Amino acid sequence: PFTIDSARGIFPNTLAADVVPATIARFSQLNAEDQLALIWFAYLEMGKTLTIAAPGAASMQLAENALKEIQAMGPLQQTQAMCDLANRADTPLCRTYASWSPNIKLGFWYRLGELMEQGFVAPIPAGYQLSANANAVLATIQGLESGQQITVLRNAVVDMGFTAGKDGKRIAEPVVPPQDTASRTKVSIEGVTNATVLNYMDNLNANDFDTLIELFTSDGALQPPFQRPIVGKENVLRFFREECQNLKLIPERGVTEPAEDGFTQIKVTGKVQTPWFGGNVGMNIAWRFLLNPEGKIFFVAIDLLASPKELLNF
Ligand SMILES: CC1=C(/C=C/C(C)=C/C=C/C(C)=C/C=C/C=C(C)/C=C/C=C(C)/C=C/C2=C(C)C(=O)CCC2(C)C)C(C)(C)CCC1=O
Ligand SMILES: [Cl-]
Repeated sequence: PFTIDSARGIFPNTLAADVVPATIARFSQLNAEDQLALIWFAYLEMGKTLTIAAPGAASMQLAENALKEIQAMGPLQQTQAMCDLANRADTPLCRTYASWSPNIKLGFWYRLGELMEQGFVAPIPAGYQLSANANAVLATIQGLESGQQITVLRNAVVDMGFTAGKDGKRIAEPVVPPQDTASRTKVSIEGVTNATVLNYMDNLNANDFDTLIELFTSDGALQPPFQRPIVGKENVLRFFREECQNLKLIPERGVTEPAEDGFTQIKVTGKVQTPWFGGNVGMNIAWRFLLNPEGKIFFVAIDLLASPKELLNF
């Protein structure tokens, strides 16, 4: 209950899917062309059983100029531009890309994948063979659960580009209006009646970020899977608005324990759906909350779990 960074250690039995950042680190070592080929390969194979939702209209508008610029290039330049993004080279295109929210980056690559499939953007060279390190990276990816697979792909996408500066422009999709109160569903969690946890889940499912933020302490933090804590209400609200629209949280069961100094620690396990895949991918998730004596959230971590065997009382 003292520091955010120490609270990271609550529920240390929870086995997170650290194969995800492991695999991203291996991927990040590869030659840029192999990075692009490997994701092409993974995207094509995954597409046989899983369809990516179309990017939103607003997103596509925001990425349109950059997409047009690539589409107007000769094939060798197209391939160079894509390599620049993978290498995190400092170029205008890479700086534009870095300014984008994850969804806009994903929609940019969704479009390029379609154009590559159609032959209008320089495809991976015909009969391309991956490097020794890259073939093994792809094999690991293809052995993972779908929820882990899509997280590897998102993390690879988000990592591309070049950030120069701390307070650079941030572009994101417009904020959706919260769901009308009448049509809202309420979660049920075995074992857990805690109103802060239930209101967390229900407000996020309603895209009601202004209500959700009011659950947190001023200094409180939210730790997304495999990322550092996001600290304080302004930064956490920013993250909700830019990155947390249209999720579906399906918490199943939890456990509630005392912590030092009148705090309460609560662990919930369940599933989450991203609007990119809807009901076709259910990620196995734990939430770990540390609530102060008044019930506000000092810390919440969201973990992608190593296997369904990590869900409580499988
Ligand atoms: C790149 C590339 C390509 C294309 C690639 C493409 C098109 C790839 C597309 C990949 C896509 C669309 C991946 C989407 C992933 C979404 C995830 C993991 C969301 C998780 C959300 C979670 C867990 C949120 C949970 C949450 C909960 C519960 C909270 O309680 C609090 C909020 C929080 C957010 C933490 C080509 C094919 C063109 C080849 C070349 C190439 O490189
Ligand atoms: Cl998402």
